[PDB]
Amino acid sequence: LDQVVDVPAMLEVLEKEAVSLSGEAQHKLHFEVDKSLKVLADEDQLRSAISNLVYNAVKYTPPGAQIDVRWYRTGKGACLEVEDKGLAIVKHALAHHDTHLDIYSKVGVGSKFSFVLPKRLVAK
Repeated sequence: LDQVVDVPAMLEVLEKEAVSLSGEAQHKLHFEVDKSLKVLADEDQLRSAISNLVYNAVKYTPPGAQIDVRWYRTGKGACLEVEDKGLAIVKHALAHHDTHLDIYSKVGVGSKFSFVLPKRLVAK
């Protein structure tokens, strides 16, 4: 509450951090970001939640693996997804924004880390 977090700007910085972290592993990082979507949130907690999801996917996918990061509007609020083909800080950061970390796996196909922030936190 009480502060608008520019997630698009956050995600642009996080992209460079993720390519830097990947280094010569040359992960194919892909960011689909609604640049108009900002949220009312605690910047420190939200940066930590999103950053740790992206770093984790870089560390647990083989070199050259494809990683999709998405930031978009649902009907129910703002959705962050990290999908491929140190979660305590994520869980608690999200809990302070009244949301849960969701994890979906299709075994043998890939996994998706995602969360939806409540719609009262969408900024206009």
